[PDB]
Amino acid sequence: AQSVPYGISQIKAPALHSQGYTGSNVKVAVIDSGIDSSHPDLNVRGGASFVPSETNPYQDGSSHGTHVAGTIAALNNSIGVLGVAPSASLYAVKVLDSTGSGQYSWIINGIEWAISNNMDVINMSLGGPTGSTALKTVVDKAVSSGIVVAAAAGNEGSSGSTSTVGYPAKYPSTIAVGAVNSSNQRASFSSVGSELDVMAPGVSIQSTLPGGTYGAYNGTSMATPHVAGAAALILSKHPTWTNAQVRDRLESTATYLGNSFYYGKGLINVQAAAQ
Ligand SMILES: [Ca+2]
Ligand SMILES: [Ca+2]
Repeated sequence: AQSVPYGISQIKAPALHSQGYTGSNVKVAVIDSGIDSSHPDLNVRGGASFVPSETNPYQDGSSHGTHVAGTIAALNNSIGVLGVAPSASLYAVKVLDSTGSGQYSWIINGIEWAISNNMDVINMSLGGPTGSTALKTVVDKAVSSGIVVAAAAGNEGSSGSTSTVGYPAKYPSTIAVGAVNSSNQRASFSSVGSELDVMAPGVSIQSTLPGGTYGAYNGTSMATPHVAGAAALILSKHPTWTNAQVRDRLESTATYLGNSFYYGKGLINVQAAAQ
């Protein structure tokens, strides 16, 4: 039996599926710890590793690259879960090792690979309190080149009036994604700040795990792939739209949930975004 995780429904992805749009031909780079390319509920088209200690992008010792991949594009079939964009072309761009850690140089090499391989969408469920000019440059380059880049806002909660949004989410060029629960309340851990753009389900998100299993995780790192996946859905329905159009629709049609410091434009609604 296949389950549809609550988050997939919450963002209204099934509406697109019902229209015959599932992310076909859209190239999504999962810039993370790799993807277990053998998972029965995943199909991985290509990729590359930039982690010195881990040469194979199709093995995932962290679990998170595989989990993120499943939220984006877990296959529509009789098993497991269902991705926001179940027909999307997944690429495993390994820049984090099995500890979920990576150097900015590795991450940068991964973004460079995504650009030179003409990805349509980048998912970066990764963040730190700081970044670097070289990181900003390549991120901005990916976006100016035409790629939709979604990045996790961070799990640093609130701190009075100061931003707790991490990088690369902090860069204006990326879509910074915060986490709500199934009630549309911001999760207590969700980072806040003027850099916040949209929200997506990020509490107990069920997805694929290496080895052919499934499990749930909390975090903005799990909210982000809903937005990456939504971008792919939108592109499959509207192949001629630029990344700027895609982002504008996602933000402009979001469901208002509260003050933007905490919720950005609110919850993505891919049905409205792709209308
Ligand atoms: Ca499935
Ligand atoms: Ca941003």
